[PDB]
Amino acid sequence: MLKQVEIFTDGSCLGNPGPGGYGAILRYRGREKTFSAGYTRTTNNRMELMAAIVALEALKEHCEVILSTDSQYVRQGITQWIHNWKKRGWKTADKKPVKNVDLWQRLDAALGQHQIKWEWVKGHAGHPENERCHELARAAAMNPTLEDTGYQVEV
Repeated sequence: MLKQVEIFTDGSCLGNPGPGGYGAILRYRGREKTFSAGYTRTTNNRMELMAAIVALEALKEHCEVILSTDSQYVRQGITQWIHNWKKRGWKTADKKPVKNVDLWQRLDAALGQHQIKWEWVKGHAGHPENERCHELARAAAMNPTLEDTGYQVEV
């Protein structure tokens, strides 16, 4: 409903696993809000997911969202993976929980509350806002404050 929320996201992690951070910009109404935070031990995939999640959760009103992100990971999950996962109860073929299910479920939840349009960005030139989320992410990764609880060498 809500006029037209514009969301930008990016995540960055210094090792696999390693320190990581996310950067998200929300242009909700004439305003702009910035979200950023760093984790001591996580992965790039997790930070790319977290980014979309934090931004979407900030919205308490059913909105018309335009989310811009360059993650192939988020792209594959939204365009191909998720409906097939739900159907299989979120398990791969060998009956194990899909990797990062904790995060995919959290994203799926927020996904249902809005009219989302996904803009798959190629890569930074011409996209200043994603360049900035990347700076924010890189920066948070340099000063991790939180722990990535759902992270697991296991699954």
